[PDB]
Parts: sequence; C-alpha cells; structure tokens
Amino acid sequence: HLKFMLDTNICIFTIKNKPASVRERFNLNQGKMCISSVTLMELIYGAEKSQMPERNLAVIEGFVSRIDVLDYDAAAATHTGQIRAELARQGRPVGPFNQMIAGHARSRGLIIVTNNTREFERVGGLRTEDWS
Amino acid sequence: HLKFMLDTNICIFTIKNKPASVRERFNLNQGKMCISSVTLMELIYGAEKSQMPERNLAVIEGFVSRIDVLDYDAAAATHTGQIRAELARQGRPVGPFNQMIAGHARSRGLIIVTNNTREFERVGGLRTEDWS
Repeated sequence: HLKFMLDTNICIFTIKNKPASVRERFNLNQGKMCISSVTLMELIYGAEKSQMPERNLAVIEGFVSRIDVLDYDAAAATHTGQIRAELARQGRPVGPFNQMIAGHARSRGLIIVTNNTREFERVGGLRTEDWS
Repeated sequence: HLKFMLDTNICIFTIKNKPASVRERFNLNQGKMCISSVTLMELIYGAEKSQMPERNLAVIEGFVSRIDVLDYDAAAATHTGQIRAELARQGRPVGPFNQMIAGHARSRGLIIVTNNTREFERVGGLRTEDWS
C-alpha cells in the first residue's frame, strides 16, 4: 500500500545515486512509493530540454516503471485549489507545480518525500520527509 | 465523443453567461466538451479565495456536473513536458497551468477553447478556438 509520494528532486537524486542516501532509502521502501503525473511532467521536461533527449527519456521511462504514477484527478485538483487559496490568505509562496504535488499527496493521505522541506511545510495538513 | 477542452476563462464566461456568445456555443456543443482537472483546480482556487466561497463552490459544483472532467494522466504529462521544452527553446512564454492544459488537450487530440489565443497559439500542434 502506498505511503510516499516522491517529489521531482527526490526522483532525480535516486536516478543519479546522488546524494547516495536517497537511492538507499528508496530501496528500503519499494512497493510503497509513487509520483504524481505532475512530477512525471517535470521529469519529461528535464529530459526533452537536455542535450541527450532520447537517452534521458529512456532513463525516466525505466525509473517510473518501477513505481506507480498517479493521475492528477478531481480530488487532487480540489485539494490543490483549497491549498492555493489558504496560501494566498497567509501570504505564503509555493511554486505552481509544488502546489499541485502537495494537493495530490494530501488528497491521497501520502507523505511527500522532498528536499524542499520549508516550502512544502507552508502547506497545511501535509507530512513530509527528506531522504538526502 | 469529446471534441473540445475548455480553458478556465472560458468556463467562467460560460458560468457568468457573459460574454453570452460563450454560453451560446457551449449549449450547441453539449456532450462534446470537457475540462482538464487542471482547470478544475483553478476554478476551486477562485471560489475558495472569493468573498462568497460556499456559494461560488456550489456554482462550480453545478457547472462541473454538466461537463466531463478529465484526469491529467501520464500522456498529458508527457505532452506537457515536450511542450515546455519546445517553448523554452523558442523563448515563448506560457503560464504554468496553461502549459499543462495545452499538453492535456494535445494528448487527447482536443481543440483548446480559450480567450487567451496569444498564449496558446505559441504551442505547437495545437488547435484552438475562441468563443468570446
């Protein structure tokens, strides 16, 4: 059963084995991890904008096949909308894709795994961990 | 079968029945229209931050019951990443949520209905209409 939603940086760190501690923790939690399709979007952007698009796309494809990719659905969208309004009320900045990842995680009761701890902690009702 | 994906502005115009031309075309295309869950997120944000949230959330409720809401899936994410890379290459600005709506539409072979033709025409391989 899913416990963790990995943020984009955490996926990249796992793929790069750097910081090595992230891949180590990844292997301790197999079967319990997923990403938002929003993170898949960020990963594909990284690959297609790179100097080696085909190679890096295959890397992403291989990586995501080992975990679940969750569709960003009405529940995720609604939590995200609520979160954005609350952040606006408090005058707190969170980047657009991170807002969506946060709402997606919260909509599924998942822990967000991220190295951007302070930013995600601006969001209410959301648990985070860092594996770095 | 679906033909159009409405962007957030077009939904609001439909809801407000102003400009009335949008609602008119909307009713001519019943059963053929949808929104990305990304647009649902924007609508929920708008209602939650408003001065009458409960009332405006009910409006969204009602509106959303009359159309299809499509989950933003891996295919949508993949088109979006490609699009962002291409826009960046060309130095063309498109807002983050609009990038995602464009990718979702392109992944499904849908026409984007928008009053922001300037932004969406920057995306390659994308058909658009303006109903305003």
